[PDB]
Amino acid sequence: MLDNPFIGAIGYVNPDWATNVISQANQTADPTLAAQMRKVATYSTAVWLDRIAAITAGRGLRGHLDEALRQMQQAGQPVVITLVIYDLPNRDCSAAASNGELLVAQNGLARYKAEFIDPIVAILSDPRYAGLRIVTIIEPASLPNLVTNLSIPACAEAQNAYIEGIRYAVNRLRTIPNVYIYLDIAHSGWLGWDNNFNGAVNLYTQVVQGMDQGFNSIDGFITNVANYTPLEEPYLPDPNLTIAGQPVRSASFYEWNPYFDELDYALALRNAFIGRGFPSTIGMLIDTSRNGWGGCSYGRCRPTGPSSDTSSVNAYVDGSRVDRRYHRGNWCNQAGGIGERPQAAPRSGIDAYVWVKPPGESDGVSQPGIVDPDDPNKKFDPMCDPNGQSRYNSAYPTGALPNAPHAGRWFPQQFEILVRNAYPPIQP
Ligand SMILES: OC[C@H]1O[C@@H](O[C@H]2[C@H](O)[C@@H](O)[C@H](O[C@H]3[C@H](O)[C@@H](O)[C@H](O[C@H]4[C@H](O)[C@@H](O)[C@H](O[C@H]5[C@H](O)[C@@H](O)[C@H](O[C@H]6[C@H](O)[C@@H](O)[C@H](O[C@H]7[C@H](O)[C@@H](O)[C@H](O)O[C@@H]7CO)O[C@@H]6CO)O[C@@H]5CO)O[C@@H]4CO)O[C@@H]3CO)O[C@@H]2CO)[C@H](O)[C@@H](O)[C@@H]1O
Ligand SMILES: [Mg+2]
Ligand SMILES: [Mg+2]
Repeated sequence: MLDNPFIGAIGYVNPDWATNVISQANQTADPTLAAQMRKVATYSTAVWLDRIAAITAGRGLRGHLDEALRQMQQAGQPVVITLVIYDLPNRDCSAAASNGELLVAQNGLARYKAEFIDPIVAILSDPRYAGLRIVTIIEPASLPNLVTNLSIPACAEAQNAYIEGIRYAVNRLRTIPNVYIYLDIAHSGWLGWDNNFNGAVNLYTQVVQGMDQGFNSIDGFITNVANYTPLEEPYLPDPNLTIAGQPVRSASFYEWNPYFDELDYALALRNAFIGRGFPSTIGMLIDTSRNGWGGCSYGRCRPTGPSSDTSSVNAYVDGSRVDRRYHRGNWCNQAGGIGERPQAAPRSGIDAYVWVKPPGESDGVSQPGIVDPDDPNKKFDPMCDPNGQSRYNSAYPTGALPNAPHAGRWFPQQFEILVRNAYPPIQP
């Protein structure tokens, strides 16, 4: 095992994702924007194993690991390909747009180990792929739900399936010696608050303390998967800066959460886990696929500096935050923009920026009454209603875009926004 699988290697370029990118660029009138989409098609996105069919459907997990070898020989350097292990029973328990095919009360935990994990680790140990670095991101939006959403019965039912299921997946993956294991730990707009933060460091510690190799079973964590939270709020650098006689962490957008951006958040988690037993070799990944926040949307443009308005912390922070979402929990089909491009070791503690959620794939269907044949449990969630209000705080619009298909399907109108709003902007 290396300490950074992303150093000294190039990123796998999933051709099935780029097919959707290029075939839309072929359909895009504007010549400048179409050139940008062709450039976006060259970057490294992750490969989501989101159902048991995904192991075999199309080129399959095999064909991706095979295609990765084609790109390793072709380039001379090694290739790091990013797989997302995403099919726990009772999946996405606190929402409805990504409910999985396995569920606990239908012998789901047993099906998870037997039909999904086992065949994956089988393919992953074929010695033909020992020359790749295989990063495996373990079940986004799983353990975080057990910290803030156990009052919800769907998660409460699934705690053991999550722990036993995540432990089983990581134990059987540590045997493959070129797979690097990253546990998802959500984002700062979820676990930033003090008791949410502290509750996650306590839950995650025992989850891995019970793994086969203990604190050595994982290589780090990943944050901001499939979300829009920025790398850095540059014009709100200090959450304790007193404006109008109040610290600006008290603004209604943050509600006393001290972690405004994912860089402050991820590094805080890394120091916390280190001081509780984890080796200093752990590193955090940050999904930067849709957190650039360039362009203009939601009635605002990207700030070029702190706002002249010192009247309130609310007027100050709202005018200084790169994140323009009406409410920080607005997680669905947001009109953001592509963020930092995938790059290795951008700063101490961060292993690499990655694109885990592929730009262009939807977060959820935007109207009720539609069934996806391939994901029969994905449903309409009010957070994606383009005319609705957030179900976490009713006072704010969801901000979700309309005409969105079920989560995972290609969203051509959000992709155009994500490209136009990219920061750093797409250079053709
Ligand atoms: O085959 C087709 C193709 O399939 C492809 O793959 C797809 C795959 O199929 C998809 O399913 C997959 O999807 C992802 C979506 O893209 C994500 O958007 C989505 O994840 C959501 C999840 O649904 C949602 O439940 C979750 O919610 C969080 C939210 O992020 C967070 O902001 C919020 O925070 C709360 C917090 O919890 C509270 O504690 C908090 O409290 C404070 C309070 O406000 C304050 O008043 C008080 O003072 O203090 C309190 C603190 O104590 O409030 C906050 C509210 O702001 O909490 C929510 C949970 O409750 O968010 C996630 C996203 O972050 O779901 C999935 C997984 O992420 O994507 C893949 C790829 O696209 C294949 O690729 C392709 O090949 C196929 O063709
Ligand atoms: Mg490391
Ligand atoms: Mg900061």
